[PDB]
Amino acid sequence: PVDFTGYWKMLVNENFEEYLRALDVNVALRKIANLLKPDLEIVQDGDHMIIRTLSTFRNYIMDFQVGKEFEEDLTGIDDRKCMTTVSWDGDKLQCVQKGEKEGRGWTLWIEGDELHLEMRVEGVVCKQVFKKVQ
Ligand SMILES: CC1=C(/C=C/C(C)=C/C=C/C(C)=C\CO)C(C)(C)CCC1
Ligand code: NA
Repeated sequence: PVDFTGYWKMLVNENFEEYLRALDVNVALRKIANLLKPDLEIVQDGDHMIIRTLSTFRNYIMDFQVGKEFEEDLTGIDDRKCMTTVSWDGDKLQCVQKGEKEGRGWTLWIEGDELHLEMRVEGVVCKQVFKKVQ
């Protein structure tokens, strides 16, 4: 497939407020969150991945095996638990987060030297794009 390993800096963040609102994140947390420009630090070995969303407020750590369902604790975000599976879809990663909210998930992929992340919940789409510092 592809190796996502890298320290990726955020260039684009569209519709993040609407995504967090769909997760019932409170006004307070949303206001601060929208100002953050979280980086993604990814380390990967084959089907094992650690994806760290890094900000000056809180970090969120995902540590999983592609293809293998796990209990995802979304502490710090909406503090929900999901039954989550990240799967290969050709060269993209597709994440389905089963739980309270319908259609909750995300898609991660590389186009050239850009890392694209699309986050989804209840028909709301947030678009993020990242690049490494060369
Ligand atoms: C709201 C909120 C945050 C949301 C982080 C999210 C939503 C990360 C999603 C990552 C995905 C979907 C794939 C790679 O792990 C963080 C915790 C930065 C700071 C506290 C506020
Ligand atoms: Na908006």
